[PDB]
Amino acid sequence: QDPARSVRHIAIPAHRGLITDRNGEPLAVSTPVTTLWANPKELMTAKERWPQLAAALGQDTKLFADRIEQNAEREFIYLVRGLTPEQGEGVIALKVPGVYSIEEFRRFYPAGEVVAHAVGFTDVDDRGREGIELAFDEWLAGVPGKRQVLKDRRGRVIKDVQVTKNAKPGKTLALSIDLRLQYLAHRELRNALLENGAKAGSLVIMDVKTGEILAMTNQPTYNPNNRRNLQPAAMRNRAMIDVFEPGSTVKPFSMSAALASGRWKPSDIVDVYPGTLQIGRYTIRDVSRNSRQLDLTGILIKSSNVGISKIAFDIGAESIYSVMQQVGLGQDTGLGFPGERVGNLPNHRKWPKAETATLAYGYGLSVTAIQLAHAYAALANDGKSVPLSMTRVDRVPDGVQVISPEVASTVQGMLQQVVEAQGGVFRAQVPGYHAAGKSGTARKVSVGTKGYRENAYRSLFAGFAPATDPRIAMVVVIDEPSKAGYFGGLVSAPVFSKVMAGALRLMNVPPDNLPTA
Ligand SMILES: CCN1CCN(C(=O)N[C@@H](C(=O)N[C@H](C=O)[C@@H]2N[C@@H](C(=O)O)C(C)(C)S2)c2ccccc2)C(=O)C1=O
Repeated sequence: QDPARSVRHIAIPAHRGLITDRNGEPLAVSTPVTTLWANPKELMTAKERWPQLAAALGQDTKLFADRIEQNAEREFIYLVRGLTPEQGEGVIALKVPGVYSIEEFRRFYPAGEVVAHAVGFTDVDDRGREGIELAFDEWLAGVPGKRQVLKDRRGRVIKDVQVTKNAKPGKTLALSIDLRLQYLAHRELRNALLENGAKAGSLVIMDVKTGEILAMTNQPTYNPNNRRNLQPAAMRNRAMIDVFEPGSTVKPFSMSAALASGRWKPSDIVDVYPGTLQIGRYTIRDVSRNSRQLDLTGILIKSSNVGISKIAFDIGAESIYSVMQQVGLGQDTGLGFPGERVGNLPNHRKWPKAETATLAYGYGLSVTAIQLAHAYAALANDGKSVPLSMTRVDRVPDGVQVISPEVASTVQGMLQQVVEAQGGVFRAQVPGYHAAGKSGTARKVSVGTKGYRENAYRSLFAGFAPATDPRIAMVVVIDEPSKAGYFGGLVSAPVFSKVMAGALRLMNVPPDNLPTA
């Protein structure tokens, strides 16, 4: 019986889709590689050639021979996967009986570490396993072909009969990322980390009008063309996977809920004296504690937790929750990246006072940098939230009006004062332009359950520009800066400034800090 001849089929590997940036610059490119395999049965008839073959494969001669001897019953084994076709011709030129070639693909990432987290990485079988390569793996993968052959009883192909199914190439994908901005962000976030002795950071830039992520960088990063180091922490796309309490950066949302309530206008006053406010066993405290009456703008400039808490008590937590929820804090982004973290927005039927206050000033909720950026985008886009995209958006979908345009425009103006006013976040200023935003500084949560860390902080800045017709929103998060100056306004705001200055000019956005006509 057995099988004198035997009809078998083999997979024809499909070319993986090119990934570009939004201008067509290549970011992931399928590279023809040569994979060498062998038929041990056929090898058994040319043992005299093995030691030269082992040498060519950088293998110990005995270990190589042991490997073939032990796999002698098999008909297929890899010798080496993915060599350059030039390396592959070297071994093919030995002309060893039983040694054969297949054309595979392997990705090359021309921008390397600069866009590694966003673009991602493929596994040994050319499948996506992080970032866009994973999120769009079915678009990018195409469909393998099917080639029909005849094989003898000891595994040797006797002829190519025909292609029963043609391989179908995967399709091109243009990201929303602009590599010019991505490089600028990458460089300035790296510099800031190093300058501050920080442990990690993220920086997201978004188009407020289109929902597009124009830049997304994290430190530490890695070189996805280096398939050896296997360093899982440097591979974390922190902007999408590492949640944090946003702190004072959510106060503009609390204020939006205050203005929409009917009960508050920007010139109304809150008494924040003496810088603390006792709520049962918890004490709300401000960092700076030499104020009494502050107007709502001043509450933001001084970043008074006490002031925002008194407003929260007056309007109720439900209104604040609703704004936060509607702008996307702790909510699914829709981006469909496996392993993206949603974080958490807490909810109550009856909010207690402490939960009410801490929510209003940014504790007891966990967000991602992408969420935070999208929320600022909505605010900047006169209160309209356009769906987030990591792919280039040619036709913009309808956004959802999540904050009224009048309230969002009032809040814009207040954030411009936060940047421009005396005692504000002057380091976030963008020469030539009107910029707007909000600093934060949060103690990190302690890892052994419990409470909060004494000496360890996260520094934040979130903002947009130009104030008079916003185009770009940005979030800068730096984890555990190490110098005496650790506040968001010191550490993160100058990154915002430098990156907004370049980004606006790369986008040919006209300077708006002009005379009055
Ligand atoms: C829920 C308990 N729990 C947890 C942690 N926690 C907290 O980490 N507090 C920080 C805070 O108050 N941050 C505010 C908004 O971020 C203000 N804005 C900063 C900014 O603008 O950079 C600021 C000007 C430095 S103070 C803080 C404290 C100390 C130093 C710096 C910042 C609380 O307060 C708090 O009760």
